[PDB]
Amino acid sequence: SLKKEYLQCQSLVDVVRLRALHSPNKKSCTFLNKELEETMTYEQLDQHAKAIAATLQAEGAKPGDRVLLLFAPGLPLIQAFLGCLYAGCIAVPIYPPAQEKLLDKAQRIVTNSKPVIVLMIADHIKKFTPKFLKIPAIALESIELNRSSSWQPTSIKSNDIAFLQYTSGSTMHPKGVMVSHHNLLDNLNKIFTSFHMNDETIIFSWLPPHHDMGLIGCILTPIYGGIQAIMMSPFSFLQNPLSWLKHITKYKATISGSPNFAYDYCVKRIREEKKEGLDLSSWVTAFNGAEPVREETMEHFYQAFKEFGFRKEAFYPCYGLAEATLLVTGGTPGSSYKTLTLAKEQFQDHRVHFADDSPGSYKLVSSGNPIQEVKIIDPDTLIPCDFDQVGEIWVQSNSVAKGYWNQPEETRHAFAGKIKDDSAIYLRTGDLGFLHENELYVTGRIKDLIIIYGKNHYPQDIEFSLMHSPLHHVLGKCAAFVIQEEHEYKLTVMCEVKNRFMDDVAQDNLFNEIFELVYENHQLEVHTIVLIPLKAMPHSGKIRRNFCRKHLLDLPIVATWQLNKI
Ligand SMILES: CCCCCCCCCCCC(=O)OP(=O)(O)OC[C@H]1O[C@@H](n2cnc3c(N)ncnc32)[C@H](O)[C@@H]1O
Repeated sequence: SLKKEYLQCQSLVDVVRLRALHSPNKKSCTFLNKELEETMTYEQLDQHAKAIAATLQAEGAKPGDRVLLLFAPGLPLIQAFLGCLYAGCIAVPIYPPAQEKLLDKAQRIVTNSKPVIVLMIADHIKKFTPKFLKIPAIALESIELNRSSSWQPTSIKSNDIAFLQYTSGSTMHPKGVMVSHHNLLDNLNKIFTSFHMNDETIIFSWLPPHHDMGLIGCILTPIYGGIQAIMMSPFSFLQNPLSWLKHITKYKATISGSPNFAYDYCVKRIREEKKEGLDLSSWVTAFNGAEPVREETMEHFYQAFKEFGFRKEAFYPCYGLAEATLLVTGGTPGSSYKTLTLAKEQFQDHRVHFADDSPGSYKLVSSGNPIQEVKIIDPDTLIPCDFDQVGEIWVQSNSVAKGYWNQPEETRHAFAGKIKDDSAIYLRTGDLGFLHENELYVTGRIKDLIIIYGKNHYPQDIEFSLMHSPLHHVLGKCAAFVIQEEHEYKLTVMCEVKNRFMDDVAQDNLFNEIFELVYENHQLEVHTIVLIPLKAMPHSGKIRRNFCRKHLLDLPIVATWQLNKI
């Protein structure tokens, strides 16, 4: 548990200063690049932060100013994040754009947040420019540690905004969640406590470090709690899922996790023979959150790795979202997570229709107990639902964020939930679910998810990615779309292939390359890939798309790949 002197700090900045004073040589973060290891102690993080803050100050940045960070995974960008905080500037972490000229998302973020400076690694100054989208750019490599002594401390307030975190999927009109210093520490504390962390905790992570779980859970929480973080890049996991498990083994990581898909992805790609040497016994919490959590995924993963020390006990479903900083519900670590079986037909008043383990039934996994206050509320009447009745998940706590940057009206729709009639104020999540036995079961979204993929232009942009990647040389036309399938949504990609007789080796190689490309460009996961003969698609990307959708439902297929199927 955190010592009192750390609990008493009013910002993450003061926490880091204090750990740098009291345990300067304690190792904090380790970043892995292939076989290479780079490490950073509290003393080093603190010194780099000061040097970085000093530079921002010398360049004319004032408290409250936004500073953009091209978040290449690594220690430098972590240093940059703290450096912003040390200067009282609002950090704005973004995924560095996958392709040099595909900058639209970054541009929208730049226009929204209006940063005065952007920080990035030397390799990116090259790729991207000095100015980046009209914003003056500074290479992190150029900030000399000598500058540290010139840092002038600011007077940070609890309610001051520490950083913006842009939601995962509002790409056409990005929402920058405003996370205050008080928000951040409240959620870090709930994470450290709820996950039963201690002095010996070791967190391993490959997750995108610029937002939600990969930032708040896997970097800021360890730094806050005085425990080790060990990390590699998402690209590394995507290219070789096995590395996740090899690193947990070598480092004896105790806590690591991911969205649900990643457990399936290990099952799908890791062959029996390659598992030799794995020892997952140290892994006591394997958290599963950020998307719908599936029993089948976890059962599959458990049987694929139980012979290598993985315990089903370790699986930890959890629920949260950026507007609530991060963690909202979660269970007790080491406990078996619960499931419920629902009948095929549900009730129109959204009450829950349970079934015996009937023949059209389906299972929902619990995302745990409310860590933040959770109320299930009717999104139309604003009247509380009964238990075992689906309504909107409303959240209330000190972790609830301050709004969406520079968006008063959009903020009004999400952050000003009032129950009829009476008094508290709630975040409205957009999410549907029900409480049962004080466990939250998330059931879906208010917004039709097909209609939301369509709004962010995902299928269209994914088709473009495929056509503009080197994968094009072996394909014909392609189509991406979301199909709703027995209580699940699946992102489906289908491609004409030049060689209808490529072997099983080529098939698998191609499936893997397509999954990796779509994650690289969109950090989205394809659930189903369909291969078909050249010319099989009609000579509109729209009528082209709807043909693929309609005839998959009722054609010539060369091969099908399904992420969650063994
Ligand atoms: C130390 C480890 C700590 C890490 C702690 C982990 C706990 C929090 C992880 C989630 C953070 C989040 O995904 O952020 P975002 O705003 O980008 O999207 C949020 C949205 O995604 C969905 N969603 C999240 N969970 C879900 C779940 N269980 N079931 C089904 N849907 C889930 C919702 O639709 C939701 O509104």
